[PDB]
Parts: sequence; C-alpha cells; structure tokens
Amino acid sequence: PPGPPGPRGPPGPPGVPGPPGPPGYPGPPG
Amino acid sequence: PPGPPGPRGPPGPPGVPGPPGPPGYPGPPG
Amino acid sequence: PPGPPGPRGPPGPPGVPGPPGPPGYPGPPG
Repeated sequence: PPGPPGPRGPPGPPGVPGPPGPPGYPGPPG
Repeated sequence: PPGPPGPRGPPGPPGVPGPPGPPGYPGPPG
Repeated sequence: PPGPPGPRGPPGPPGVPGPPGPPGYPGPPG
C-alpha cells in the first residue's frame, strides 16, 4: 500500500500590497 | 514508490502596507 | 517511503491600508 504523505509544503507568497491610505487633513486657513 | 505529496503549506505573510493617501484638500480662504 | 513536500501555500492577506496622505496646502488669502 502507499507510503506516508510527504511533509507540509512551504509558506505561501506574501499578500498583495495594501490600499492607498485616506486623503490627508485639509490645509491651514489662508 | 514514494507516498502522496504532503499537505499544502500555510498562507503567506501579509502584503506590504499600502502607500500614503492623497494630499488633503486646500484649507479655507483667509 | 514518504511522499514529496506538499504544494506551496496560498497568498497571505492584503497589506494594511496606508497612512493618511500629506496635509493640504494652505487656503487662498482673504
């Protein structure tokens, strides 16, 4: 009958880059 | 002959942090 | 004998959102 399963495979690739952050705060009064 | 391939590896690390957001809106008029 | 290593894991989660962008420019003069 078949031999034992092999070792676990390696870790996956990193996820995709995160989303751009939100807009910054409004500038100061002119 | 060799047994079955091992189990699939774990999920990878998180992706790189996202870029900084767009510049904020201009301030109010002086 | 034991099988070959398993397949590579799935991708990690998406990166975190970036930080808020730079502050806006100063408003126009009154």
